[PDB]
Amino acid sequence: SHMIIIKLGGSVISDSFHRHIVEQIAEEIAQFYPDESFILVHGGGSFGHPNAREYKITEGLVGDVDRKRIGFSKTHQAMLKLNDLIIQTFLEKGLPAYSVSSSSIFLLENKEVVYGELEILRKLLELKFIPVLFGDTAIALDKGIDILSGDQIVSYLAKMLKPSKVIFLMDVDGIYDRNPKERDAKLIEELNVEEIRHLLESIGNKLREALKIAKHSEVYFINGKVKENLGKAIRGEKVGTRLRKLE
Amino acid sequence: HMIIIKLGGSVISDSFHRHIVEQIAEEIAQFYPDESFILVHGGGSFGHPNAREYKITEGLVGDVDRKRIGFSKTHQAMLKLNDLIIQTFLEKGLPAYSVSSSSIFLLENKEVVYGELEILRKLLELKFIPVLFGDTAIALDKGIDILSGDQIVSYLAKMLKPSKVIFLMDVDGIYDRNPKERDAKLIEELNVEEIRHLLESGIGNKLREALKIAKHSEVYFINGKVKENLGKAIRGEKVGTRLRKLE
Ligand SMILES: Nc1ncnc2c1ncn2[C@@H]1O[C@H](COP(=O)(O)OP(=O)(O)OP(=O)(O)O)[C@@H](O)[C@H]1O
Ligand SMILES: Nc1ncnc2c1ncn2[C@@H]1O[C@H](COP(=O)(O)OP(=O)(O)O)[C@@H](O)[C@H]1O
Ligand SMILES: C/C=C(\C)COP(=O)(O)O
Ligand SMILES: C/C=C(\C)COP(=O)(O)O
Repeated sequence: SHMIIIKLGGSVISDSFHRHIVEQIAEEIAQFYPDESFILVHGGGSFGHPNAREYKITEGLVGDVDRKRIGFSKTHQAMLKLNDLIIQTFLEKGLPAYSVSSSSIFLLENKEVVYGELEILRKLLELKFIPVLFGDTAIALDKGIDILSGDQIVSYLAKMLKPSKVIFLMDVDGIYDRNPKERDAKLIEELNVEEIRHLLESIGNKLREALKIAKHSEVYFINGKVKENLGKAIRGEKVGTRLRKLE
Repeated sequence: HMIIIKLGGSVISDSFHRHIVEQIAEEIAQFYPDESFILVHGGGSFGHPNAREYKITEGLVGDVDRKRIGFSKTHQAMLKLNDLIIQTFLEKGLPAYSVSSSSIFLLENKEVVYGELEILRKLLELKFIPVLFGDTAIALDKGIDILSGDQIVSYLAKMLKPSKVIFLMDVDGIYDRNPKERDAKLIEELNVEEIRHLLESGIGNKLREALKIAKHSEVYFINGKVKENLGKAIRGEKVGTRLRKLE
């Protein structure tokens, strides 16, 4: 199954669009298209988080339900705008990135995907297309509405489609000790389960979802600012933090 | 209890006629939330100039890479038009939500042979107004194709079985011949025999799809550029062309 999932962070695409960044990921992906299939998932940044926390989407369909539904739709549109920005950046570089609305195929419960539709994603990957999903608002079976993050989408896609690897693009070089902003913090080039539990005792949700994904595919945590990193993660070279498939 | 409203391409656009969209929004607001509504708006002056250029109807033939690029660009333009329509609906207080047609529907022979409607069902249950659009689509036979709103509403009528399906067109309804031709008379009560005659001698596609929708729901053909025409069509009053449910 020649397929790799790539999670674009929210801080590597915005804070304002980072066009040169997305150009770099597109240039790096063009090295393997179309022999290797690729799925991308991008989060919020100056688009999704403002409207998501302004209308209290995570609160659910409680209180003023009409305003909550209106803000639900508004946040969906605001995320579609940034998705269009990314799609145009990918199309200018010759990559046939196709937008797939996350809220149109996924249903939520306990901030997790309990219902999904993936035949369209398979048909896109088969026809040498590159699907682009996003952390979105979503319908939740428990609290009416919720915020479906990109990590949960990646987890569901890893459990179902079973990619060869999942590569997270973060602002730091990878999984560090304590906090990367500290003066002393060594990069974990080889991350395992016990280390993940150690850091979880004290990100956080990302490491939980990574522990879940490692059951199906390898996981990479690489710095998205460096262009050559992604390729090194696709070819399997030593870069950033690597969590091998569980045995 | 559910009403499927199809918005014609020559109605909403051809360029964007925002005033008539506000008019339609008020018309539906006169009934929300006593009834559930599914909107389907055509291509208009957004998806037509792209699909007619890139020849998406020809399929994945010739320059397949350029065809994929045009696929994605057409989807993005349709998303832009859908964003305009949904913002217009949101300003009127109605909670309209975007549903990408290419994310849940698969095509073969210009017809939906695979669909996903659970998210649509949950949206209708939570008092939302799902808005779909004539969109690019993955065709199982020719790779890529153009899924029109008529096929969308046909599949949705076969599946969800709404109470009635109202087509907003540039004309007052179905005429015994071309409305451009003089002495044109508007058919008040439409039946299968007149449809057979009009087909045996665009509009023909809409008649073909209405013949299939009539087995599940009552069809209306009214002028979209006239406000009250919608309400009279929802209240079952005499307006435009009326196609009773088959028996
Ligand atoms: N041990 C650690 N390893 C890695 N990052 C750490 C660690 N401790 C703290 N951090 C901080 O966690 C932050 C990671 O941000 P976060 O997990 O919220 O994701 P993001 O960039 O917002 O996007 P996304 O969730 O879409 O990937 C960084 O700013 C980093 O400094
Ligand atoms: N017998 C007829 N009755 C009414 N309109 C007709 C007839 N024959 C042709 N037309 C015209 O043909 C056009 C077909 O447009 P159509 O494909 O329905 O647009 P859309 O795809 O946006 O719904 C209509 O604008 C209509 O004016
Ligand atoms: C609108 C969705 C948001 C802000 C969450 O997505 P994430 O950044 O967790 O991928
Ligand atoms: C790009 C979508 C198209 C061309 C379909 O438009 P409709 O027939 O629904 O008006």
